[PDB]
Amino acid sequence: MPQPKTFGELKNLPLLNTDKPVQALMKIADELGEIFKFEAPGEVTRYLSSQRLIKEACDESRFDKNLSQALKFVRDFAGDGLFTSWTHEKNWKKAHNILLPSFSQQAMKGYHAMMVDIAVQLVQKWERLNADEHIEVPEDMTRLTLDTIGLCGFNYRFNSFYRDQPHPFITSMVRALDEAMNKLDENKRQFQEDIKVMNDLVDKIIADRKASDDLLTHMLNGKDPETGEPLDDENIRYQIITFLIAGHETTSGLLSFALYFLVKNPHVLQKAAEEAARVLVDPVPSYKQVKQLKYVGMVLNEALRLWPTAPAFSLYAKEDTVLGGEYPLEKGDELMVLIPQLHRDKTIWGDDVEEFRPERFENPSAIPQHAFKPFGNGQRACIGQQFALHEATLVLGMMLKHFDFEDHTNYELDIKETLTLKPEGFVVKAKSKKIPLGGI
Ligand code: HEM
Repeated sequence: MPQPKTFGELKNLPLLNTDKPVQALMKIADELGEIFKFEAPGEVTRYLSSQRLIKEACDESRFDKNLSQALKFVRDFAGDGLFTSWTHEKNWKKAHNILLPSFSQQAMKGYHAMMVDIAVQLVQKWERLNADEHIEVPEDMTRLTLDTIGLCGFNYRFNSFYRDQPHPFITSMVRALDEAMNKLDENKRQFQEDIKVMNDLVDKIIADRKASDDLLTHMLNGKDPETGEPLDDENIRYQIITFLIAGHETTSGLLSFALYFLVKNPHVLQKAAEEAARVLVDPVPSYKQVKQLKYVGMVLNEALRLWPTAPAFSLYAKEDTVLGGEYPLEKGDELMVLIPQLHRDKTIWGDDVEEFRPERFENPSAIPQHAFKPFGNGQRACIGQQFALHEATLVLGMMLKHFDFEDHTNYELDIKETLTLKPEGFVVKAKSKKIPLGGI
């Protein structure tokens, strides 16, 4: 098995000593191929890049989700919520069983009005810009997703479009997330009561609810079919914090990368815009109209192919096994799935992997199993997938309906890395088509 440069007792660690470790890992994957070993003090893992090896890794009888160091740091505030819990923890299966149906495609009909509420606020903000102004894309997309998850999650309004200093909860959460990633002594005091700012607000809202079909309502009314137990108030709080953590920046990034790819590819933009104009015939889009935005959905999947915004997930071997008939693994050995490399597997996608061509997704069932995994794998895959895609499709569709866009700076893609991926600095100008935008 190949391995990049080691640095004594530092091992490969110094190689991640950069702002952009995943893109660095992609270059290593370019050099070393489909699998390479990567070591740090106390650690070892194997990065997989090919559909061939990744399909085996996705076999749930053989491998299960691993809590990476990043997830263990996030667990200090996300607790035993779905995202940061072991599959074998009682609370994982319990919250999973309870929440699954509330995250189905069917369930999206119930969140649609609230999603529309925030989407309309975004579009009006842009309708109301003067000629001398431009849009900060990922910044506005993050306002949108945070507010949407807050509203659909626990019927709470962060009112991010009424501020440029975020609601104190957002500031604390963002601070906490950033601290947890930087760990990979005043920081410690700040971390502790950012945690406290988060728990305080969420606990309060839960307590107030005690004395509407959103999520929180589902969680207060849910019983796990296996045990017959409901979730306790502490876990509910962790789940709420979890939806925000896992959902806000992944989804914001997707919207940002899609708009980036659209303005860099005017022919696709025009085709996407034509669909939006034909489909979204009402001042407020309906749930069914969003489902008819087929090409918009393809644009989104092709953005996730090139830059999956949660670009790596970790697995461990349940038992001794041999990977791909050539790499023996022991129980507990770790693997990392490098999603952006998987999505550039020429043997699956053809040689033009770097090109933005949404038409690749014209026939989704033509895509081999485990070739496309922006939402992770199996029972530990993203529970928010339908929610994320419905939000992004609704919002992108509305953007395309209501504005023409100008890449006025000729933006140079600069991909910032945290827990997630984002096109940092991406800005555009939006000229309104002056089309009625209505009462929800
Ligand atoms: C485009 C947007 C999104 C992407 C690309 C994404 C990606 C992912 C990935 C890759 C995982 C697996 C992590 C791992 O295996 O360690 C995951 C898990 C999860 N995500 Fe998403 N996510 C997105 C949006 C959302 C949203 C909007 C929500 C909630 C509203 C959400 C909630 C969760 C939860 C609760 C888990 C843990 C599920 C479990 O293990 O039971 N995500 N996500």
